[PDB]
Amino acid sequence: TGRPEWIWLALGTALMGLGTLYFLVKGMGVSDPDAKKFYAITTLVPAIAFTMYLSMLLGYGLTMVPFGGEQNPIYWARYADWLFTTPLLLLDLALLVDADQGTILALVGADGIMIGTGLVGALTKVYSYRFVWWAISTAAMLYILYVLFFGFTSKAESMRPEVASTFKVLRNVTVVLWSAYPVVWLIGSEGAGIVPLNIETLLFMVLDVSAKVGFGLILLRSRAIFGE
Amino acid sequence: TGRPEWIWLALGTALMGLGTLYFLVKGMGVSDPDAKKFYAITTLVPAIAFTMYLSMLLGYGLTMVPFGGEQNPIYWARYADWLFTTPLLLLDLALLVDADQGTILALVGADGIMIGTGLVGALTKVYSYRFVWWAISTAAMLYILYVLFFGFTSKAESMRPEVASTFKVLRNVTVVLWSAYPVVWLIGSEGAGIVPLNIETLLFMVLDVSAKVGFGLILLRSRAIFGE
Amino acid sequence: TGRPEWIWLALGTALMGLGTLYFLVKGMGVSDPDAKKFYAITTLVPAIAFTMYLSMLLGYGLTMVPFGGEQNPIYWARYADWLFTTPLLLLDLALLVDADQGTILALVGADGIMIGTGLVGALTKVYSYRFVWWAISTAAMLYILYVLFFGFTSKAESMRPEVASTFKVLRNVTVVLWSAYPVVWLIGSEGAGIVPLNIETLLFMVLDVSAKVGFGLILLRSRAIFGE
Ligand SMILES: *C/C=C(C)/C=C/C=C(C)/C=C/C1=C(C)CCCC1(C)C
Ligand SMILES: *C/C=C(C)/C=C/C=C(C)/C=C/C1=C(C)CCCC1(C)C
Ligand SMILES: *C/C=C(C)/C=C/C=C(C)/C=C/C1=C(C)CCCC1(C)C
Repeated sequence: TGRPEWIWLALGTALMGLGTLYFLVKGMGVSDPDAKKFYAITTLVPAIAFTMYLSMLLGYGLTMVPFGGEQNPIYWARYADWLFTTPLLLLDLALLVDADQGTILALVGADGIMIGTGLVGALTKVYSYRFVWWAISTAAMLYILYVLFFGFTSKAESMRPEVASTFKVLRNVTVVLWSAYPVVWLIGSEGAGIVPLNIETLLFMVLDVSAKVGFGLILLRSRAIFGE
Repeated sequence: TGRPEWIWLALGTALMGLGTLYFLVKGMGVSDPDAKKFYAITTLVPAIAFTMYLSMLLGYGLTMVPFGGEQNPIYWARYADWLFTTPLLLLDLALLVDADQGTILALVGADGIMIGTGLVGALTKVYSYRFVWWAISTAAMLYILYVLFFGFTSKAESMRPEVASTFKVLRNVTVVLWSAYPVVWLIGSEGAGIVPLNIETLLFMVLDVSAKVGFGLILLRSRAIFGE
Repeated sequence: TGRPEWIWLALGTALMGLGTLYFLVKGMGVSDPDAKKFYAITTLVPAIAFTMYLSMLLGYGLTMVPFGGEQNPIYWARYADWLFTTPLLLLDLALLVDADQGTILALVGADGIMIGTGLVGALTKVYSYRFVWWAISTAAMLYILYVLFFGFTSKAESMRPEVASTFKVLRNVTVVLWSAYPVVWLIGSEGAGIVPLNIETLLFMVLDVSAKVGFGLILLRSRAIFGE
């Protein structure tokens, strides 16, 4: 339940808060329109994560879900976080490669399904069913990764070489980090429970900070965010 | 409760899933920007419906609401579905006639009110009050239908004849199908309960598949989605 | 609990409904694209508020929250209202000064955090924690007010003098009214409880009608909404 993992929740809260402040201050020295958008998007991501990590730390974002004949602690606040932060991260990537509206909607929509079905799975009372939702959510994730490689990368090359290289790195970072989430879910408290909640929380914290703060540091330090 | 109607929920799940896959594959042979948008929007609709129909089939999207001195089974997942799919359908229509941002916001906003108030009515514990919400939701629906005829049709004519004819058909399809929803709600388990949940579920399934898959088939088979 | 304050909820419901109808009818005599947007945005605000005020009046938007060792009545419907109406009001201001996408996203995002954290605070079971959320929400509000003065006003001056003057008035109206909300929350039933729910409801009603209907009357009566 909500106790051993408190340290990872506290560290997550602190790291997201610090990241938000760093991006906020760093963005003060920016007036370029396009550069503005990237800062706005990128700073909102850890700001949201900060509030949800704090909600979990304080116990608000935690609930008990019956399944497997047991009362299992489930941090639902994560999904509220991801619901808004994952599409924002996708928007950063899309804006970078100047994706068309159609592809953006496809990505945001698939992302919404990924998080929504993940939440349904996390709160499902029938054990076996939890994995059905996991599969559907994973399929949505694969769709997103597909678009990022066969509907994005190809266009990034048709853009400025500075944009292409920054997109390629952020793209690779996204694919590696995002793909780890379903694995942690599958092995953790929400899934088969091979890994305890304490360790599951630690894993998500490392992933979240990297996917948000790490991702943001790479993007906001790049010249790709400016139109030159 | 959740049993007799299982067959309609299973059929709905299957039909939405098949529709989503068909649109997904069909869209692979498309590269045109504007055509892209229509495929993205139209494929997301049954994809979302698929997840919610499955949630109902598995029992997750079902809840018990006390009213009329009874414990009434209410499938709340429908509203989660409609909250996102109805405005997407409206966006398809709006994009088709190249509606201005102002009208799109008006439609999306009215739609949000329609579904939101429908949900409030569906979960209201005071019988007589349920119909007050039904009336407000219906008023919002009438607003939407009004705009589609006196704020859309008139412009579709000012566009390409291919767009005008496809819009006219989809418009007519929308008006006929959407108008049936409040009637089913009024006579079904959420309303006066003249029709049993089993039959109510069947009716919504026929309406949903037609309004989503049927609607999509007409749109995506049209040349109106391309700019020529 | 839900009784003495019924009159303020009924008055709020009536005033929001009347405002919505007035804006609806007034907007009929408009065809200008940009003018359209302002009417669509501005009419949706009181329309949404109307539904939520009615939900509170009927008892649906009310819930009991345990804290301070007591069962405290909390009208959660307010946050559902504000979640959608505050960013819409910000959009009116942003459209007026032709703000760039980056700033709009920053405002909408900060607003989402403001309302979200306010809701978390309103439903928190640990008394002292409620004020932590209040502080975070207030910080988000201050960010919004900052942008409206150092990221908006400066640009409004670079626009038509009619737009600048209307923005300045609406800006001032927004800053004064919005700043009162955290104070009412802090002194009312959601906070330290120095003011009874009855009076708290009255205060929010006066603020809401002014910030929505009053704000709208000023905007929609202005020539600033037209491009000339
Ligand atoms: C800041 C957070 C980030 C970048 C979060 C990313 C989350 C995902 C890619 C989550 C994916 C999931 C699945 C593919 C299946 C099971 C449910 C989820 C939600 C863990
Ligand atoms: C895929 C789903 C579609 C096109 C659904 C459409 C739903 C409506 C037009 C629903 C309308 C309702 C009312 C007018 C009043 C009562 C509540 C609703 C939600 C059944
Ligand atoms: C129609 C409603 C309007 C313009 C509402 C405005 C609401 C705010 C500025 C609310 C702010 C809050 C805080 C700064 C802290 C405590 C929580 C709130 C939600 C009362």
